[PDB]
Amino acid sequence: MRKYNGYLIDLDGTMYRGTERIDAASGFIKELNRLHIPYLFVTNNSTRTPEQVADKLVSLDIPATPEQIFTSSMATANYVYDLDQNAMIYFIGEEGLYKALKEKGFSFADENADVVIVGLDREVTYEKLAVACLAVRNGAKLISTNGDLALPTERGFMPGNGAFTALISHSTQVKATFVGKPEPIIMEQALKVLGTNKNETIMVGDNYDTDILAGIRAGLDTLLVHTGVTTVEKLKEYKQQPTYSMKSLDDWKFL
Amino acid sequence: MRKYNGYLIDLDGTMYAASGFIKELNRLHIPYLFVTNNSTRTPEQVADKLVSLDIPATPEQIFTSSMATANYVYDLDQNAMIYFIGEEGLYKALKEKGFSFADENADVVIVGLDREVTYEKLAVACLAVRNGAKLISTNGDLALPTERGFMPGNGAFTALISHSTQVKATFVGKPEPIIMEQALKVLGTNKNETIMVGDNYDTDILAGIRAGLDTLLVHTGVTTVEYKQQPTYSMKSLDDWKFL
Repeated sequence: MRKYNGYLIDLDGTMYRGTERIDAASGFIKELNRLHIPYLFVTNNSTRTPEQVADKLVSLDIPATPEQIFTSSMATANYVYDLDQNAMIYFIGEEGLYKALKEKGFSFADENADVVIVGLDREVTYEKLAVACLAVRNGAKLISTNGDLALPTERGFMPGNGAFTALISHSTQVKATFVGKPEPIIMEQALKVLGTNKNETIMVGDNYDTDILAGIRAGLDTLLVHTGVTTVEKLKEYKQQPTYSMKSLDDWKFL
Repeated sequence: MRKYNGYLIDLDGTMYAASGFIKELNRLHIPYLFVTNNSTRTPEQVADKLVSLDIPATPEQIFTSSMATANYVYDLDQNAMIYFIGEEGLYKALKEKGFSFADENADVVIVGLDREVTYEKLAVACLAVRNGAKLISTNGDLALPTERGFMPGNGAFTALISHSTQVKATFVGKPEPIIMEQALKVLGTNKNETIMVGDNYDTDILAGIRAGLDTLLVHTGVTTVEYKQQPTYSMKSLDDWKFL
């Protein structure tokens, strides 16, 4: 008789920035656990495995198993698998994306691939990018895990997944299908794993333009936390708003 | 009293009737200069390839996007510390022009084709641009026709950097007038008596149009018989040119 019986919890934005937010997240998640409400954590990150992320969350007293971590790379592998499990895959990416594809038992190919998946590869080369262009020109579907153009690091803003997709898309004149937030495909793929009904599931996060917009577009109700007067006013001027805006996870009642 | 007393000539699918046309330019004593968006080869290498095809060319008759880019950057700042992505042709053009090189702290980032480019080389470019470096690209060609098919060209890599940093590049090569204005100076003829000859509307013809030069499109390369402004002349073969 709860309105919401499944929760999709964003891992990105500024959700866990600082001790107060970490503690609020710990409390919130522990309560979902006590109430036996199913949840999944959702992220665009492609530099950490589900095991690594779960291990980090548990270290922060936030209950999570690797099976509760759902990445855009997993979403992309799963989305492609359900459309064609016999597609030959060429991908650009790192271990998280390779693991996600391994899990689906794909065959892999280079210039004659059926599907080209572009993820972040911090060891990409001209040849890796060329093979993607040649396979697209041979008719492969072009799929991108994420659309980020730059990535914040300790050195500064480094090239992101989206910048490599743009290279391939410009060179081949073929548009990519993007999976990760703020696109909705990652959220439908998360709902598959969570198992709850769209109208009984809520996405919780604290970034609108990248993260919560994905839930809105996917048809899910959304809770945007860490809001303030100016941000609530700003969203009122946009086409779409979160279902609920609050200051803190501590304010949420389990409706 | 010829209408055209100087010729700018493409190599990106126009020279490789070409031998006959060039020879006639020599027999008629008419000055010419080959203008190429190639950023990887030296003029000696390009001239040798022409000579091997029985097309009269000296290295001094080759004007590449690397040469033009080095000249352009020298005009911006003779003492610029340069980070570049590229191969032999671009490196040699920049070194001959007297530049020193740098990485993240560079004053100017130049993007030329590098068929062994890596993430790190791209990242250094983005970091320097975000530090305030001017972003310059040798040429905007998005693909590169090869035996394997259409490989990514320099414009595709420039787009990557421009998208990541949110900074628009200044492009030197065709269809930009920068390479053309320099070529016109190297050739030493008046713009009113100079014609640009090429195969690709989107590079050669538009470069001529934007530079204020008459143009001859010969349908031996990219653009077929089948745009908002026509070339001054269009023909199937250089054999049809009447040396106006």
